[PDB]
Amino acid sequence: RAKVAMSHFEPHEYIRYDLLEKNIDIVRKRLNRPLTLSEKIVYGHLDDPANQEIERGKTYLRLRPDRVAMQDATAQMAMLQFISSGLPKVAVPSTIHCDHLIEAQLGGEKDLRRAKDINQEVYNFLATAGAKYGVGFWRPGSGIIHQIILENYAYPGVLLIGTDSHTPNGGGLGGICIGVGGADAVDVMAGIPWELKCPKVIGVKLTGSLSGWTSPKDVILKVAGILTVKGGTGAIVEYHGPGVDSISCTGMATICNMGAEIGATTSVFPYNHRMKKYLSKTGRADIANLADEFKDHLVPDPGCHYDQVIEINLSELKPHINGPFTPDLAHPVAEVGSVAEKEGWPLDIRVGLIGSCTNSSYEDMGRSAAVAKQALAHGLKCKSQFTITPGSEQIRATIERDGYAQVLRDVGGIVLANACGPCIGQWDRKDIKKGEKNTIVTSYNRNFTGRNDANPETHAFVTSPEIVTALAIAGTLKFNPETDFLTGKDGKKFKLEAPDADELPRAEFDPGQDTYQHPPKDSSGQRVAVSPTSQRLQLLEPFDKWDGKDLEDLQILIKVKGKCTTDHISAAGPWLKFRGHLDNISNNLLIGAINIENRKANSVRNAVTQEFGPVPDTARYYKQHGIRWVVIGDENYGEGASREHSALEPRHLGGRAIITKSFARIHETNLKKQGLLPLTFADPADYNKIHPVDKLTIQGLKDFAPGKPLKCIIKHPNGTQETILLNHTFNETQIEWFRAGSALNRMKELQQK
Ligand code: SF4
Ligand SMILES: [O]
Repeated sequence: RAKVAMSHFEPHEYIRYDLLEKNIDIVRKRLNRPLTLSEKIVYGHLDDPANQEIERGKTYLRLRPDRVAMQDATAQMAMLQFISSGLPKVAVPSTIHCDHLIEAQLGGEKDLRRAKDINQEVYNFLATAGAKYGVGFWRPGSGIIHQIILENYAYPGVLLIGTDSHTPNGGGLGGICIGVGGADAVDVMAGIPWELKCPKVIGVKLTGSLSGWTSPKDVILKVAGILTVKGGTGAIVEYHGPGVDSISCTGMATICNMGAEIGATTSVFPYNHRMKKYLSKTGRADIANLADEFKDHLVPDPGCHYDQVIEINLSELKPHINGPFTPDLAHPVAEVGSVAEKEGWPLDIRVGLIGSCTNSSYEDMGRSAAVAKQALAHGLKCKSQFTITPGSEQIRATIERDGYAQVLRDVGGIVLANACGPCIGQWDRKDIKKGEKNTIVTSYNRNFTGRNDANPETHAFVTSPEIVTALAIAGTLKFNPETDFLTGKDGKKFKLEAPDADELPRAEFDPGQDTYQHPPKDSSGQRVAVSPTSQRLQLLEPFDKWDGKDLEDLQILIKVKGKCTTDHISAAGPWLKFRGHLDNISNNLLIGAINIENRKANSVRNAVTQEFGPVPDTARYYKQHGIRWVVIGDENYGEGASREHSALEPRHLGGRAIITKSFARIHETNLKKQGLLPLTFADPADYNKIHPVDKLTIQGLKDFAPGKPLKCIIKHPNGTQETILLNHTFNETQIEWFRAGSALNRMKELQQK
């Protein structure tokens, strides 16, 4: 038995490939078929491999993740619910990463120093909560959670859960990394089996090879166009084929990462020599050697069946740019000029933003600087404003030394801190007035409405960072780097050649500024105090328990039309300063959702006063008057970010049930965790039989059972009524979260009482 540590920070915690193999063998003895790669790693992590019922797309798997990671905008509510379980330390290796509260304003350390003084209370809280419960802490400036995870923590066959959507990024290193809400991470840190609905598996076969301007990003921008934002729901995306071996480890992380934008449970690549070179370049040669020895369990079984198969010829794939308000509106960079002209999107690119998490590696920085260096050899600088986020302090230190940062700086770039920044709206913008219509190209992944700067006329197009650079040098959406014009002030030769770059540093990486903090061995006398008067941090008052009765005469707060992401339910940006305080953050509840009645964001009819106004105020009026309510939603309600606040905030403001045509995975788990009832129309046309005025009775809660539909009476103002049926995906574990008022109350009644 090998004793290879999980990371450089937990030398006493070994990789368990013998347990994985042990459990894969038990499960294929029961299933008697080839297993996909994701099936190998997921079923190899089952708590009961001998007795787990296993069926893709319908069974709930009780899993034992190897580690947990949180970022600081979702770590706050996850550790208040861990505090509340009153466990003295966490059960598996866990980390907090301080990357979401650093606002981009001046660049680099002006901004970082600013964020340390502005978010001192929260960073203190998380640092002393981590020292006490045994959670590793990555300080402000360390880097974006996924980038530190890929560098330090992801390895082949790991099962990692993270309180973030883009945790799937770690699949570029052959692990299964799945985003969850804080209350799931609390389960695994507390020692509870993590339950996951058995994924269906999409195979993406890659043939050929990536060439010239076409980069990793374009493979997932293509797949997202192909499959749409809803197409990966309840499935893990598995890349296979001849062309996989043409992709660097960090470009495999890029493809796995944006898979979140099709709603996939996660995405993964098979262990290969590009993962082995990346493990060795990051000081984890021993993990690559161990994985080689278990490679059979870290690739798919020959002949495994994918439920859906898509083919992408890498060699004929050419550059993409997606948007403007959904990540699945895919355009080749060549036709994006002509189609923006046609559709009424600005061709002027105000700001080009490279980096942030999907695309912030040393290869992304080398390819961006290779474009920028050419512009510079012709005495050119950017016509658009340009920002660069390094993915981690290691990448910042290594590209500084290898000179990429000075080239990016010299074409007019501002290197921002190693933090999300612009990506979740931690950006103090300035170049446009409020409501100005503008374009911005970014190498991020999401381009939801007003996500970046809190302005809706902002058309955000996502693409590769080398395309963001060249298009920032050009200033317009009608420049296609592959064919077109350059001048310089020398007057000469027009064309930007294909940005060649170094995959990894040819010397060793430079680590930089010292950013990690170990939990002390004996943490006796770590008080983690939360001020009772703090406006940033507040303890969670347990939600009420279910009174045993049905839900009669529910008022509709809002019937939502169309696309309703977690950014519509609970916006980020200025709202991240309250992510530790549920009553203050509940003031953004569904302010961005579109009301079907008037098609306005944030004005719904108050049913008592008949005055239209803000959705949070109306919810608070109903709660204070004892009027219970529901949201009626359309398709894939709760798409996007994993923030469990989307679920905590309707519960806190008096909500009882959300009834939709369908839900995104993670938000539906969170609504069940907080004691709400996520329900779906058995017939989605029934959405049209429910009008804003109608009162709803959900009946037969007293017989709430797995697989049994609930009925709903739609009581029309005029005395007619009609009964429809509502489906749910609750199992008995989850029904007992409902009955107890939340999964936290259910844990608390199990701890004696
Ligand atoms: S998507 Fe943006 S806010 Fe979410 S983790 Fe990545 S960089 Fe940070
Ligand atoms: O994210």
